Amino acid sequence: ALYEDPPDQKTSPSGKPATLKICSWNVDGLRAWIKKKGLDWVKEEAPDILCLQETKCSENKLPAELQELPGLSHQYWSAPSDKEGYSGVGLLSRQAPLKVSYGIGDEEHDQEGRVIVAEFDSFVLVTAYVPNAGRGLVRLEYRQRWDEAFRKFLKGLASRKPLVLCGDLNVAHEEIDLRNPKGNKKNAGFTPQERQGFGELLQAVPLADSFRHLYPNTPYAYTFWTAMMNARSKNVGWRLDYFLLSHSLLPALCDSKIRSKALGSDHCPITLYLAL
DNA sequence: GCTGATGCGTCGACGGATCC
DNA sequence: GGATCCGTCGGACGCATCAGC
Repeated sequence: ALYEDPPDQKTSPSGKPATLKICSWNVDGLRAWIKKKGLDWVKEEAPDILCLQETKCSENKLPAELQELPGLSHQYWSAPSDKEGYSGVGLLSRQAPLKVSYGIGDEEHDQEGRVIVAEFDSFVLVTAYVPNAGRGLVRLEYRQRWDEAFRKFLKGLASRKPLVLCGDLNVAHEEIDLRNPKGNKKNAGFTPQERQGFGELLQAVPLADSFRHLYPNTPYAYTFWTAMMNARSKNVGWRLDYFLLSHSLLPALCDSKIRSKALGSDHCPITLYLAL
């Protein structure tokens, strides 16, 4: 029922040590999260790259603390065009990315502030906040439109350069990736359609599920728990937040964590260790 | 202009039907 | 009544907007 994450494995299968520490994290409000001491946690995790989801902040109103980070000088933000207070991703890197695109190059799917590409010397990092399917599955057909457009996008981008996809992808792939699989076959985030899109993306590109690639049988491994019904303490959660790697990066994979003791948000941080 | 009130977006506990 | 399968619904958040001062 409860979960304890394994010790950090900082050496690749080949014995090579880790060189990249990417940490992604849905903050459920960037200003509330900072008020909840989120960055004191981040400073201790000391990532090379910090990716953020559901910032719900405009580049104007960013808190000041976001400056007091001397290890992640290069910070790239992203918000919905229409209206304040929704969605919105961030990406903070220690070193300057060669390039920084935004969105998946598709007018329909870029208005909401969900995707940030970031090209590096040996790979490209995409951090995402995939559109939720919504209560009542009222936004479910949008999400399918998006799934295929995002699959097609990333497939292309992994042609050109090894791909690291991370962030809240808002589906739980298998029954194992959530606490209550049956009572949610029709909930946003575990529909047949959401689950098959992900499965399709996993192999069409192709991408590997960093965590389940090293811990393919370990359940109760959760990145999100709801805040209505005591779920986090009881460990009733979903695995909504991923690291998907091109198979080329698989020999470089040291470990993939789920830092479940870190509060600040209804999600918890997930860290990737890649030896590049 | 300030301040709370109400809203929008983001599911597991409970109870009722059913076959045994 | 007890096991399973399914349907509804109160309820927590962080944000914005808006009515009432």
